[PDB]
Amino acid sequence: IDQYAVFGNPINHSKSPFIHTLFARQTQQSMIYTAQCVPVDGFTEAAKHFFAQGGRGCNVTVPFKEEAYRFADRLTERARLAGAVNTLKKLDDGEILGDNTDGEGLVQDLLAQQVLLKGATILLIGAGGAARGVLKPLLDQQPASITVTNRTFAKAEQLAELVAAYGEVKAQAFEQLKQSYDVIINSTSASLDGELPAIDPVIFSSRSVCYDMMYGKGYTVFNQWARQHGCAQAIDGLGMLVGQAAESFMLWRGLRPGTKQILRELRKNLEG
Amino acid sequence: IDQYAVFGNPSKSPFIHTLFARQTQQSMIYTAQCVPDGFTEAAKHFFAQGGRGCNVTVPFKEEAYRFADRLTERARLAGAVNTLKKLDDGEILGDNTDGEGLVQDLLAQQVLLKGATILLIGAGGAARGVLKPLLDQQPASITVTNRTFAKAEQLAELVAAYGEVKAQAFEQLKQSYDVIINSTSASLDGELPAIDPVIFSSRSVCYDMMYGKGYTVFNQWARQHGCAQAIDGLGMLVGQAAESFMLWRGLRPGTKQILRELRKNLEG
Ligand SMILES: NC(=O)C1=CN([C@@H]2O[C@H](COP(=O)(O)OP(=O)(O)OC[C@H]3O[C@@H](n4cnc5c(N)ncnc54)[C@H](OP(=O)(O)O)[C@@H]3O)[C@@H](O)[C@H]2O)C=CC1
Repeated sequence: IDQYAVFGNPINHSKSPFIHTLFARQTQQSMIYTAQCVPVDGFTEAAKHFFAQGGRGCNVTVPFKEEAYRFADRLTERARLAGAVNTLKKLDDGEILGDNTDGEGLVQDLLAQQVLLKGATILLIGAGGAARGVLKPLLDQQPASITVTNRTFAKAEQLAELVAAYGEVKAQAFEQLKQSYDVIINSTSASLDGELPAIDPVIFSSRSVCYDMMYGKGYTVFNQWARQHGCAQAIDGLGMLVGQAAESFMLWRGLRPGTKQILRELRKNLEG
Repeated sequence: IDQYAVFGNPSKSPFIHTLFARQTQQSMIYTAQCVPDGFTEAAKHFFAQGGRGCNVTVPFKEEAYRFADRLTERARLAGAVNTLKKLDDGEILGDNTDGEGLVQDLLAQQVLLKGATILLIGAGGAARGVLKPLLDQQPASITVTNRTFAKAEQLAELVAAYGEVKAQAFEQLKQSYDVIINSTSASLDGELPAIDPVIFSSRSVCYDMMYGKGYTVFNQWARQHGCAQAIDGLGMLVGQAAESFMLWRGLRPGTKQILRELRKNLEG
């Protein structure tokens, strides 16, 4: 029985165990997955011992994604550009492969919502770690372009440079934005009372698809705002979560499981 | 879904309980939580959010003992708690399953404890936690020995009323026993307790709370004097886990399957 787990601190709000337990039951795999809380500076050592007792792979959440990045012998290209790792896997030869499934998780979620990125104009709001981790996979879907935006133009351009070798990626400050986009993806954080960054509503259109990485009961404040100006379809990041997990499950084992059932289940509990 | 966990500073419990979960088709999740502040705080919060029970690793077993609203006979005697359970009335029950795990492992290995002569090497927390359960099996006698005699004598007088129990220093041990149980740490430092191997006989059953790949240091030593059967503590670990699982779910899970899986992980 292969062992898998999720290392982080804290782990109280981790859906991974619940998620991967259901995938294993749907695809009947001889595996176990558990949540292991680890001391702020004990990930490296905690990780070493894990692969010793028969650990085949594991997810890494805050705040060990960067430390895991260094811990991995070889990193996938998507992980290299991401600068962080959320999925480790001990290969057959012995070494440990680092990877990041954020991007693909987003892409597979979009496809599930019947959103095609082929030849589309994409607007990525924000340029932090979340935004960084989704670029490459978005580009691979071959869109017309991807525009990265932040309040400060500086941080937006740097990010666009890093992935310039995979597609058409532009950068612009929020005050510059003056056109609509086919698909808007928000990676920024909003306050608990619903205050969003100062972005001109020109970005939205009647045919625009809006995807917000945040999720919760009903619609997110960002999606509600998109709908006030025309948004044709609003989606939250709950699918992305189930997606990225699904991608890790595929990586270790070799079969992508059905999220439909799981995503639905996670949402009922979320709405409860 | 019912939430369970294990609190500790550094475990196999999550793996172990998750398998019991599968086997018994129990809708529950078992996680490994960090211990900041203190256990008491983490614990209050844990049950305050819906947790139904948890395991406690060293050195929080004594603090878990105080955290419990009501203790079980075996927990009170052991002086420590490795298992906490929230009852239907909101009260938190504290119990200690280490001794029952040892006993069941021994019985599973076809070892007769009733009317047997036993030598318990050590007088720390591990020894104290297994005395009551051993005494309930009605052995002819239990000899508590420890490097520092005083502590062995104090432990023997503490449970004198529950059965035939006497203490002796290592130097005094000059006779063989039916069952020899090693509860000391000596092995961690790669050392053996200063005891004359005469204690081992060809009929002797040696049980070491320690476990690992191959035979333990203490058991290799027992084998150097023709013991009848040398056993490690892996069965104790799986056994204490199972008792806690029964305490929380009302059903008892199978230990063979799990014990064999863990054994495979140890052997490379
Ligand atoms: N395998 C593993 O990784 C794990 C194993 N365990 C088990 O749990 C138990 C926890 O120990 P616990 O009893 O609570 O610890 P304590 O410190 O409370 O007691 C240890 C006892 O062992 C005796 N002892 C220790 N070292 C020596 C030595 N070199 N020579 C002779 N006697 C010695 C001590 O005698 P004195 O009173 O004279 O000092 C003491 O009575 C251990 O026995 C261990 O087997 C626990 C966690 C991990």
